[PDB]
Amino acid sequence: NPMEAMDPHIFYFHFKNLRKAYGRNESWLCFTMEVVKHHSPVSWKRGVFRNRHAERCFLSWFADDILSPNTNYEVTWYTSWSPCPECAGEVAEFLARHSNVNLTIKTARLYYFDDTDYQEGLRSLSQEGASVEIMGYKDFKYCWENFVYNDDEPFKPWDGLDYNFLDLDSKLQEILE
Repeated sequence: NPMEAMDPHIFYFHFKNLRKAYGRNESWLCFTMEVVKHHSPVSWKRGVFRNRHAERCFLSWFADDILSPNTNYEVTWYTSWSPCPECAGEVAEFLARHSNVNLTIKTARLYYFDDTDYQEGLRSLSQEGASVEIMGYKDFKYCWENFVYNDDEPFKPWDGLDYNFLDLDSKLQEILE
């Protein structure tokens, strides 16, 4: 159900943190996962989901095909959009019930509206132990190298990538603090 990588034009189109990209209705989710079964070697998985929100696609695949007893999980998501209010509520409840799953979420953009419900979704996710962060240069470069058919070309950042990170990280710390 998860793709191995996305097309380079699709990456630059959906993971931009500029205002133009706020019209993008699709939500892309790249993930890395360390699977840590007790007294076994660690195994790794990675892949890509697109929106059933991309979040629900990941959790449905995770729960049905991956989750197993006596196993801890270290999961990182790289998302084009931050989780919508309902999205965030599902993930928050999932994590409350699976303490063996640890989740870090890095997002390219926050939300289309600065609604109270979206803020509370993130706070609630953060409350249940998820780490919520904005994607910076290093995270976009990681995704380019690992989740995109980059064809061996270096990542080329877009104008304003770093300025917009500062603005988003500022907004996010005000939500979470």
